[PDB]
Amino acid sequence: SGFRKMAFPSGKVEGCMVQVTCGTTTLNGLWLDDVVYCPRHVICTSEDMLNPNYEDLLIRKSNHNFLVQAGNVQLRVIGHSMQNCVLKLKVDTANPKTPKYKFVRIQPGQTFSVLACYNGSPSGVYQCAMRPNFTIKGSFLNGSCGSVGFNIDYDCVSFCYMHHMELPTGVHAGTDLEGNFYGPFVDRQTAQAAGTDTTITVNVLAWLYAAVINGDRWFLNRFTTTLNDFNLVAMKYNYEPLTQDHVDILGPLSAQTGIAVLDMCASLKELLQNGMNGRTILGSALLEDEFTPFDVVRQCSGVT
Amino acid sequence: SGFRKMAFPSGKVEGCMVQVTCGTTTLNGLWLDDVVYCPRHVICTSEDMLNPNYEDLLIRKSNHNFLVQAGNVQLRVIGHSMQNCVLKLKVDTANPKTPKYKFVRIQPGQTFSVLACYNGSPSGVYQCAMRPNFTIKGSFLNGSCGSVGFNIDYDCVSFCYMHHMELPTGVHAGTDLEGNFYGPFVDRQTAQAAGTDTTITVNVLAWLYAAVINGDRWFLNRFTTTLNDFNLVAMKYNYEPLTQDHVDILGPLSAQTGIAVLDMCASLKELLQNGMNGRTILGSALLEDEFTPFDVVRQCSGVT
Ligand SMILES: Cc1ccncc1NC(=O)C[C@@]12CCC[C@@H]1C2
Ligand SMILES: Cc1ccncc1NC(=O)C[C@@]12CCC[C@@H]1C2
Repeated sequence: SGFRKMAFPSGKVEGCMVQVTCGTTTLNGLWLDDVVYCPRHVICTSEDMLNPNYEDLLIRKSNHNFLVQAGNVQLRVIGHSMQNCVLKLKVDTANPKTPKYKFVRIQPGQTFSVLACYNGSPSGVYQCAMRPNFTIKGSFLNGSCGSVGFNIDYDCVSFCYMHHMELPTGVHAGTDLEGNFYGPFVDRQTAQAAGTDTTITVNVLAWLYAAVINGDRWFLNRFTTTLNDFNLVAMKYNYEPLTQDHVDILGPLSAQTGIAVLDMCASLKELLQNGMNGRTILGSALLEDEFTPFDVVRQCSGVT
Repeated sequence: SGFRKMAFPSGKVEGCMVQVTCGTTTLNGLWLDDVVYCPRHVICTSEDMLNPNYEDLLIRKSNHNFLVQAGNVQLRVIGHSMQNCVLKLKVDTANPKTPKYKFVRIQPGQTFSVLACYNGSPSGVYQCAMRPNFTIKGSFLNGSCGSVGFNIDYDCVSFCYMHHMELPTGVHAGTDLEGNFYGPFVDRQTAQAAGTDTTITVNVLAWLYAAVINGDRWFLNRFTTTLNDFNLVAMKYNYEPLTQDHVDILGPLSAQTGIAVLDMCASLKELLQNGMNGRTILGSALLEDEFTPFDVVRQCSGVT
């Protein structure tokens, strides 16, 4: 028992972290096989940042200008290319620590662990969610660009995120491992509108099930609701509309606990309308939305 | 910017995790040099659990009865001994993945990362605090015993905790790496009183500084207080009494932000007396106490 915002063990990813320098800029790179991936803004200087001409800047760079260091050793760069907003530096040595891996594009509302790095060195690991508006509320300082987000299924690391930018609002933006930004963001030092965010309803429901499994039951009530009635409340409180697909994914939790998904929806409805009344659920005084139904099952059963 | 409940990267600890079996029981062990450490209750059966005679049970066990597996390989046990509530199994092979390490006894109120494991395999990593009453509110299921708590200073892992038990209340109890329980707990399946817990005041203050550094400022006010006046409020709200030693440790944060520690104490006093008024601080709707002043400085500066 007990429920925590658990991150995946970061070992397999730590062995992939390298430092990438180009001119004055140093950031993090991801070394997999004989390729190092990093944000393309490593080639910029402060004068470029407002609106960099990435193709033009990269043309002034040669393989020898990209300094790649895996802690103690220097990697020899034999090729460079820009794919979307990432640079792929072909090195002459395959990373001996390369785990089984996949590059995946996650959906908004899904969760992942971030291994925050500085100068190719890991400082910490935290679990977070891709917001419905494609931003992440992370912890990133200058130098952390290139730090990656990932999930682990047994021994295979699915890399889903690479950090690129902090918006003027202090929220974070990044790309998949093919360099495509999540959301409407561009890698420029400009004010950029992030979409209207919403709370990930399916995740809040999954977390309410985790609470029941672990003893916090005070919020359970004598009521039920419908998808339509619940979605009217979710609309008012800026929550993601719940669909039968979300009800379906909550099936194992509904089955384990015997609490019908719509009955849990009714508990959520009363919590949205009345608040917590100074009480807590799993150590939180708000409705947590960074645990997917998959995260709840995995943690509640001991999946390694 | 951004502030997260960050855990240390778990790589160095993952390479130390092994599986220990004795009879029907399987739990986790920590392999450092040529020694495997694990909770001594691995030698019990359900009939023993109410009040095991550990010395008597261990006498019925030989080196060959302790099955130690480091994932793929079986370790040869050449010695066994019980030190307090831990068993130390001498193996014929030193762990090639042994990092620089220390065994430390942490103080209540200090924080650390837990690498939750099952059958010698890591499932996740989370940051937590040793409560003033020596319990930890973790996430541990059956089989997680032997999972360890630790801190990392550059390349040296300081192991501070080994998980042993879940109290009837669902709170967790464990030992240092010499097998000494934190708190008054004994490794028996009995109801055991945990002391009256309190909120770690110095940590809440450190977290209020992290909030200011990262933009959340609404709670700052036109007031100041004294240690005596503040401690009267802390007494009423079951918070740890603040001392000049705590004020001293908050020095770097007071210096960085220009907010005198007693002025921050006055903001905390008003938050205790009035609540959050439906607002949040760093994504939380309560006063967070799992970040030490050291954690705040490390995270706010990018220490790897
Ligand atoms: C300073 C910082 C802190 C945390 N996370 C990211 C950053 N860096 C940036 O945002 C750099 C830029 C803006 C210009 C193009 C390139 C993305
Ligand atoms: C079942 C479980 C779940 C999570 N954390 C720990 C446990 N296990 C125990 O508490 C076992 C005992 C009680 C008897 C002696 C030995 C400590």
